[PDB]
Amino acid sequence: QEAPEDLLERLLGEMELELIELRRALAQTIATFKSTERQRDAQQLIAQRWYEKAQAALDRGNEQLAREALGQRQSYQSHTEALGKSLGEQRALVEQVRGQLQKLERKYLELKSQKNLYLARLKSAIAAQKIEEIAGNLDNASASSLFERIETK
Amino acid sequence: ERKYLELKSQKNLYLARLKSAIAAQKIEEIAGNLDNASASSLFERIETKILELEAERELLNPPPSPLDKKFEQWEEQQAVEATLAAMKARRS
Amino acid sequence: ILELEAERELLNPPPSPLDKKFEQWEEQQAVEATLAAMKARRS
Amino acid sequence: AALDRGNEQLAREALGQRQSYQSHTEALGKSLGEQRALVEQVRGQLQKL
Amino acid sequence: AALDRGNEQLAREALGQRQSYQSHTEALGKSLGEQRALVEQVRGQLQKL
Repeated sequence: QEAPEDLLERLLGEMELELIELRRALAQTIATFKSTERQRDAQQLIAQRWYEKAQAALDRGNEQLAREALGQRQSYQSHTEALGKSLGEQRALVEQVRGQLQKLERKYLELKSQKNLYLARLKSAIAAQKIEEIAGNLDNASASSLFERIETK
Repeated sequence: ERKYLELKSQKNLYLARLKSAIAAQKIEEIAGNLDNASASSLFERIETKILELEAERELLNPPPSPLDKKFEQWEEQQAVEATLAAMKARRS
Repeated sequence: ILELEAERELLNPPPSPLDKKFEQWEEQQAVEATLAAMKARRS
Repeated sequence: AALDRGNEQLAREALGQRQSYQSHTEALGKSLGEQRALVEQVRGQLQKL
Repeated sequence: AALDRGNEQLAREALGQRQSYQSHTEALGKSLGEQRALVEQVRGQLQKL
């Protein structure tokens, strides 16, 4: 393997490439939600416009005109009722995924936090043994033997 | 026409969950490594290497025994007190 | 346009209905409390 | 001079505008105080050097 | 200033938000203390060397 500390950088780098991928993907979900929201608003306005004439049709006793008008309205209502309900469910998906995203960000940053604090102990360890490696030589008849052999000389 | 447009409507809304799913597992794929002794093993193996190296120093430089810790600690108290015994008496 | 505006919404989270309530609440006392001093200082 | 003579609604609108300036005022003023510690200590760092 | 004047429900929501920051605060604060022992001992390791 590579120096897995380098992988810890690139592997977190992969998350950086994919964290934005989730970031862009989530935005696409929101775009559809609002776009679908408008279609509901437009339909009810037409239904309201039909109502605005049903707000004046049965007046003066033209009931049969109102019956035909309201009959047309139900089509828009049936479109309105069906379209409106689909919007509500999508909210749970966008809300939870943002919570999924928000939870991940702290985990990634918190995960990255321990990277530097923990990597230091590795650097300390290599020096700790290596500094004591040849340091241990000059005592206890290893290079103290060089201190002692020439004393014997 | 409504069926086609309505059918096309779910295309984008539904396709998003696929893109979310691939990231969801993949982001948690290597994320799950660094915990639970997968790449936390990289977090732990080198901790064991840290344990490996520190033990080397302990053997090569034997730790002061609880005796010599007692010997050194004992003499300190008299050393401070005896020195302070002179000070509490010299310039009382 | 919907695509780009959503990007701003995510990158700059909208003030929640809570902080809209918090900010709106403090404004009324802020105006009233300041005007409370004015309706009393130079009544 | 606005609420004088009983023009309260004018004062309410005026004071409402003021808070914007105050909010600018309150935020701006605090940032000044902290910068003093930096300039004071660095001069001490310089003077000591 | 929230529960003042009797707006308790506002305070409940506010304090509920605070606990999240507190939970972040409590967890973050403890991690700092342990790191002190490592830096202190290693300096002693360095100084002795």
